[PDB]
Amino acid sequence: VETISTGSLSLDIALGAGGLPMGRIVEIYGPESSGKTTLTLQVIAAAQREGKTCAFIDAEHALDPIYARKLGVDIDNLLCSQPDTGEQALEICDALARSGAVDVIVVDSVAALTPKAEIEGEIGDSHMGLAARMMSQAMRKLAGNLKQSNTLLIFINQGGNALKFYASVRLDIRRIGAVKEGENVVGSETRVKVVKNKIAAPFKQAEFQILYGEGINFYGELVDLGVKEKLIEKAGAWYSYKGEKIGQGKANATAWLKDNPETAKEIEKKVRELLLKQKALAAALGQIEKQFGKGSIMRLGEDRSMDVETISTGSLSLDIALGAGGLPMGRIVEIYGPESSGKTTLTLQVIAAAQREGKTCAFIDAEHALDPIYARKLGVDIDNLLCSQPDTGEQALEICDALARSGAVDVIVVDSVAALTPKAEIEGEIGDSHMGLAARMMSQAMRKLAGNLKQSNTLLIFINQIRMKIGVMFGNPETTTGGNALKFYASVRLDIRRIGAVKEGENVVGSETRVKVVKNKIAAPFKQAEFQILYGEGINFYGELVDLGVKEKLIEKAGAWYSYKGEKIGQGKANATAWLKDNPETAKEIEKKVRELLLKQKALAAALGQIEKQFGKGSIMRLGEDRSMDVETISTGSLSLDIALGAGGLPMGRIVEIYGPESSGKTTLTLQVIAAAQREGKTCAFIDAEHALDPIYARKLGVDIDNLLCSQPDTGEQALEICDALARSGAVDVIVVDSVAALTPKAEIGLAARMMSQAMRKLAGNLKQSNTLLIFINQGGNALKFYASVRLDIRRIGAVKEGENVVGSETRVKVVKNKIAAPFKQAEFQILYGEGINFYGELVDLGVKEKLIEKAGAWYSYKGEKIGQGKANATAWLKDNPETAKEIEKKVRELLLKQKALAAALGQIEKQFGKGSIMRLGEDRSMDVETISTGSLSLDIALGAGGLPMGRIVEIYGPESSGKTTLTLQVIAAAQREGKTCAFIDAEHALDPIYARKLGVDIDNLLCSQPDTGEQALEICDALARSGAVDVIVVDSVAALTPLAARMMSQAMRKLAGNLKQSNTLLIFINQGGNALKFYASVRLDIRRIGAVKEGENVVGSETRVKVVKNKIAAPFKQAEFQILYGEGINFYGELVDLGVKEKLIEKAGAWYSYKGEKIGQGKANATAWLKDNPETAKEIEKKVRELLL
Ligand SMILES: Nc1ncnc2c1ncn2[C@@H]1O[C@@H](COP(=O)(O)OP(=O)(O)NP(=O)(O)O)[C@@H](O)[C@H]1O
Ligand SMILES: Nc1ncnc2c1ncn2[C@@H]1O[C@@H](COP(=O)(O)OP(=O)(O)NP(=O)(O)O)[C@@H](O)[C@H]1O
Ligand SMILES: Nc1ncnc2c1ncn2[C@@H]1O[C@@H](COP(=O)(O)OP(=O)(O)NP(=O)(O)O)[C@@H](O)[C@H]1O
Ligand SMILES: Nc1ncnc2c1ncn2[C@@H]1O[C@@H](COP(=O)(O)OP(=O)(O)NP(=O)(O)O)[C@@H](O)[C@H]1O
Ligand SMILES: [Mg+2]
Ligand SMILES: [Mg+2]
Ligand SMILES: [Mg+2]
Ligand SMILES: [Mg+2]
Repeated sequence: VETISTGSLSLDIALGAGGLPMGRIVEIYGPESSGKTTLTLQVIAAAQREGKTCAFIDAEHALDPIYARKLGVDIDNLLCSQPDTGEQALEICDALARSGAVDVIVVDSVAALTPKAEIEGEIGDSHMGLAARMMSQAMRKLAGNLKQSNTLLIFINQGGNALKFYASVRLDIRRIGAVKEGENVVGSETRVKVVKNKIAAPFKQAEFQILYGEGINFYGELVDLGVKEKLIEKAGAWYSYKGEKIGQGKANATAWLKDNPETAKEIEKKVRELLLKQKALAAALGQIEKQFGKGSIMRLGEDRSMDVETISTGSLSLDIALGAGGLPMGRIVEIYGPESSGKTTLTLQVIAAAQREGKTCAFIDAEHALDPIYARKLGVDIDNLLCSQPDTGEQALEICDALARSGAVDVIVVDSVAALTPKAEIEGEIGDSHMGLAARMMSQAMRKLAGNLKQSNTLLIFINQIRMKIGVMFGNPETTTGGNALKFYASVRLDIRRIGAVKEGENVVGSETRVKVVKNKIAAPFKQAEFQILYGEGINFYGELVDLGVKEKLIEKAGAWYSYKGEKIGQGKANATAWLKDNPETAKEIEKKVRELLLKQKALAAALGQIEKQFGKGSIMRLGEDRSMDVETISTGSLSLDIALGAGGLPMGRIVEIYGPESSGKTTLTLQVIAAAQREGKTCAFIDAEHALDPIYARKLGVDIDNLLCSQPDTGEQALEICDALARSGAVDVIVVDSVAALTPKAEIGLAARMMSQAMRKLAGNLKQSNTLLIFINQGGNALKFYASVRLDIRRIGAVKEGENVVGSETRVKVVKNKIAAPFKQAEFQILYGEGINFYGELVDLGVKEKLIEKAGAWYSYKGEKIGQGKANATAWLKDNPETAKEIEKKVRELLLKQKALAAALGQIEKQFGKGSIMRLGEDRSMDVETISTGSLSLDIALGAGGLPMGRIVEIYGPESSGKTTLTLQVIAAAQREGKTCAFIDAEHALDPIYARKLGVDIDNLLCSQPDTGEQALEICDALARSGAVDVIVVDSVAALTPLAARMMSQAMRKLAGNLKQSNTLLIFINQGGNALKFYASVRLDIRRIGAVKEGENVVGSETRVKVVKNKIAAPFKQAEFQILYGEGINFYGELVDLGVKEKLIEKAGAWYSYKGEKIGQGKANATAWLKDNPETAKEIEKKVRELLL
């Protein structure tokens, strides 16, 4: 029968037929990127140059028109099938088989022929085996509709045992080499095996080459074939054709048969024999059209764009490649693209053009992104934009359903696929927690949206991304790494990328983008559009505009010059661009010229409140709305934050996430609300996983530290669970959690962001019935993103200088999630070291924009009265008379806005978990434990307990040469001082025994180790924990215990935890590291050297501050200062003097120190070494302070 040339010579040869059998089914299978599609596009070429009109059944949405062109396909005369489903696909190809004169059909690809079933939800029992049965189905029916037409059908594969037997021929293409030009990639040595042949002989294989951007090289193989078949003679290097010399090497031998057409064709043949009407279409087309919905197959080179309604993308060159001149009103559009590609700009740009034509639009936001200010420069009327911030994946998808059945919502924008994270994930509900399974949630409420949008003319847009990734792999792009469904139910599909970026000299102010239209059931698919996107300006309207008035000779390219009807307009695209900018109409007409040359509040105001009734109160609104749901508010501290919050403070009994980088301000603000609350009565709780909190700073910020509740939990879980019952009290009005990331679970004591998901939903409710406001802090797990009622974005931007001195951080808070009022509004303000949020600073600014204070360029006036010059000097004038302040304070507010349950539920928590893991911070109440003296005095006072808790864990940390070691050795000393024997695990290979002696240890009774490995050390002290009364152990230092330098720890950390509470044995770790321990301590210390003690000229000291950071023994966050004398040790008398001062026993007369009216010392210095010389009257003060703080 009839045969079509493969494009390769030897493929034809191994086929036995000199081509691929017409009227049969032919399968080409093999690893991806092996030349599958090239070989394909090659037969479409060889047949295309013989009339034989061809069909391309496309589900890959791949195909490079350009690469095709150079392979040699009459693109303008090719039929492609952009099917709606795998079924429909496997029927359109059938329908063409029947229609006589449609010659060869190509399906791309078997794998992407995803069943109508999958496109929805559901299931089978030959399943994913559902395709192998959609195959088995309309296959017989095709098998015979081909021997009818001589119609050749070619299937491309990599899943369906039916196709196997109905194929008359099968090919095993694989990339097995590569071809070089000395120093380059350019080649791909390919190997094709004939597996199935009922046309001649099977099992024969044939080899050839593929060139990047040129295709199969049969001339290449021709030479080689002429070699073995006598016709061509090889004289070593110079190749021959019987006397007539042809070239040098294989490089020129091939390069010659290119210049000589006729002589080649001759040899071609001589080898072959030595081995081996137009309305049957056009009528039968409109047929498949009417039969399956209008436009779902076509020739590619067509001026036919149906006149369905068009909305401008913002880019001319996009509208152009769309075909229709805008996006299809009443359809689904997926714009996918690599993160930070430009997608959303283009997205906001459609919102732009539609809003400028009277229409009103929807924004379904699961990203919490959207820069209002940028949108406003972009062209979007933010005030009228309908914004939705859904509680969840499905819930989001269902809010569209009903914005479709409105009709006067014109365009819906969904941000974005990947971020529409479903219920099951939000709860943590396992089995397919396996996130990327609930893509079936897409397939679900998808089907229905199709209709609801079409009979509204509501245009909907989806945004996606793609996977290559866990984090970083090197596998390959699978179209749309959201869900399988959308891939078909989209009427049009966009691939925005980024390739260039552009410059204003050396600045980077641009981004060169490329949008590919890959799925197009409006017109010409696979058309593309390059243009520019400018930071803070938008799409380069004029940019592309020029480029078009090039090709449609309206603006004349005179090399580097740009002319408009004789008169010169710009040199270099640069100025041309920006010329049109200043003569708008001349452009907007040239616009129109290329567009000629290539192309009630009745129903709304009602269907709005319809969703608020059905889907939780206020789950959508115009962004410009004044309407705040009236629920009670706690002031953030920053007026401008309150304001942009919408409600005037944080929502009561709802969850709030404040996040940001480290050192942003997130805590200052956090502490500020705890303040503002405490000064209204309402009492607060602080759950601490961070052990951060500066008491002194809080005190100066305005926090009643004494009456604040602190909880230093052992496990994240436990932490949360504490909030649980702190919610069921109604007497904790504000809980603060520092911080999400640090709430590391028991399991870890990576994956368990699940813990966050857990007791989340239960805690959500308990707060509305308590007004218990809970605030989280992040830098976390997916659940919070949603259950939060308000999400805050603090970042630090600038700095504040007093003359020339860094005394402040200029901050910016952005309300990115707001289900209490208007979202996306922002507020900027000052934070000052040691004073906090700058009330007055923003107050001035407010009164300027609310016209109470008058800006005379640089001068600041308050009605007649001139109150300052330069923001600063004015700021600090309201600080000078709070009279006028408190008046303007309010006038701006006006222009923009028992102890039964407590004193009981407290101890309940102590009983439920651990005794003493919550308390008031200003508490005498210490507990009973054996306490070793730390060596200090004020330390053992700041501990509250008398010293370190026997048989718990204690971590001391801080910078190198801080005094870490010394401190410990001072403890070992004052254990030695009462029998308690000691071992000192000296991993560091530190310690100068000599020095040690000088500090006061019994050198000979401190039996100690110099371990080789981290482990040895661990299991050494492990065995000393069990070893009865060996009474305290110091590990110096966690440092040389990088061998999972915490997975190793978390091991024996569990073990030493319960071997100590047994032996009373106490363990002190030192650090500079390795998590777990952080929690497994009952006390933590922050040492730091901050001074130095001189004796005129000698560095003989180190002034030292130790903060009690973690204290599950008594009151935490207390601090103590003292002198450490090099080669003597801590200063008994040093800190003693000081204590006796603050306890009215020794009296400070400026520089003079007094005792019973008696002069004892001038300058702390001499005062000290006085008490050294009067032990009697010293020891006597010792006690009387010990009586007053122990
Ligand atoms: N735009 C292009 N520029 C240069 N070379 C290309 C281009 N497109 C394809 N190629 C070449 O062809 C590729 C082979 O695979 P191809 O012919 O596209 O079949 P395929 O395996 O079906 N592709 P896919 O199904 O997407 O994995 C590469 O090895 C390149 O050599
Ligand atoms: N404030 C801004 N100033 C300058 N350019 C901006 C600003 N905001 C956004 N852009 C532009 O928008 C970016 C393109 O990405 P965008 O349009 O946000 O799509 P996106 O990929 O959805 N972002 P994301 O979803 O966060 O990964 C940048 O390349 C900028 O061109
Ligand atoms: N002891 C202090 N002295 C001076 N300034 C301080 C002190 N403690 C905090 N600050 C200020 O607060 C910081 C801002 O970050 P902060 O309010 O601590 O939130 P944070 O990011 O949660 N801290 P962290 O959890 O350690 O990353 C700095 O910018 C300082 O302006
Ligand atoms: N041989 C010595 N004689 C006297 N004083 C010393 C001697 N060695 C160190 N010092 C001082 O006293 C030390 C106390 O610091 P130290 O207790 O070693 O802290 P550290 O953090 O454990 N050091 P490192 O282990 O290197 O991180 C430092 O302050 C030194 O300045
Ligand atoms: Mg392809
Ligand atoms: Mg966005
Ligand atoms: Mg803090
Ligand atoms: Mg040391």
